[PDB]
Amino acid sequence: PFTIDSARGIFPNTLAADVVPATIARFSQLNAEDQLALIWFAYLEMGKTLTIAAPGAASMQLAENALKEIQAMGPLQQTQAMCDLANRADTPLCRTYASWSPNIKLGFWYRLGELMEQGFVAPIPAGYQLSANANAVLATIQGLESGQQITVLRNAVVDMGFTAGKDGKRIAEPVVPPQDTASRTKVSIEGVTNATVLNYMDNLNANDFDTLIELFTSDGALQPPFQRPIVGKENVLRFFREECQNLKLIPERGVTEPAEDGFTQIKVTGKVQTPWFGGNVGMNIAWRFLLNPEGKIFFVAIDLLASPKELLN
Ligand SMILES: CC1=C(/C=C/C(C)=C/C=C/C(C)=C/C=C/C=C(C)/C=C/C=C(C)/C=C/C2=C(C)C(=O)CCC2(C)C)C(C)(C)CCC1=O
Repeated sequence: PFTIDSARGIFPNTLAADVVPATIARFSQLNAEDQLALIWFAYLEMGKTLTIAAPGAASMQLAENALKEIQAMGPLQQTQAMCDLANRADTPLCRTYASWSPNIKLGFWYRLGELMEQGFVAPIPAGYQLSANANAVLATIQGLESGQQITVLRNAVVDMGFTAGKDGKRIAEPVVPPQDTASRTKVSIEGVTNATVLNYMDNLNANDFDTLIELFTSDGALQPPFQRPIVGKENVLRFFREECQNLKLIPERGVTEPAEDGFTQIKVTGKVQTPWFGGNVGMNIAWRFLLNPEGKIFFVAIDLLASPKELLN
């Protein structure tokens, strides 16, 4: 019989970029000031080649009050507020931050980065030198492909703050209207004509989450890169609406195999673009589907791949 935990094992020879969670683990060991300085350095150097897209208007409005609070602080208090976030200390600011969706957290830091560059928010101390462990962490990051680099940064950002309780309030950007069916493009996948997989891709590309979720079984799950499975339609739909808007999925090739009891397992490789970087960063991605006899999604995993040589053939 199939369980979510066991389905995690399909296509086991897929080599995921586990250097990413490895690096985040090392990063999380560092002193808070080194964490902030390390990301500042990474951000400035990346900025020479890649431009981050501007945060959406709604996002900025939601982070506005927190941002102004920090801006009104004296420089030492500003540095303390940022250290609190990095240390995951329990403060009202850290609790507010923890209630934000990833995009709102990212836009928050986007704006603080501008202000630090402009000198209106306490910057990293001049001539600051990273610790021994911190220097090696940054070196690892700069050795990564851009897709892995931005994933490390995002995970660092999402990890900050303080979560008290599970059913604490959740704040996310408004859900965008699905793309009008007329202007929708359709993907083509070498080797794969499976309607569920193609509909999965096309609806996500159209931000049509209501149609997308109907592809799943009631107890079905979605496993984002380096995260635990998100289980059930309620939780998966929430994830779509809060975190999966305006993606571009560009699947390339796949393979289709039988599984136990009339199930089918399908692996697809290709690229994904995040709206934070548009076409300037193409992440190498595998999708691993487990479909039931009716073609419903019992499980789909999304893996960030170790390197372009992990793409099928
Ligand atoms: C923090 C910080 C700073 C600021 C730093 C800043 C501003 C950093 C900002 C960094 C940014 C903007 C990072 C964004 C990354 C986005 C990624 C990895 C998205 C991937 C999505 C994927 C793979 C989607 C996959 C998907 C597909 C395909 C599905 O099929 C299902 C959906 C799913 C979602 C799973 C300063 C510079 C000020 C220094 C101080 C300091 O600490």
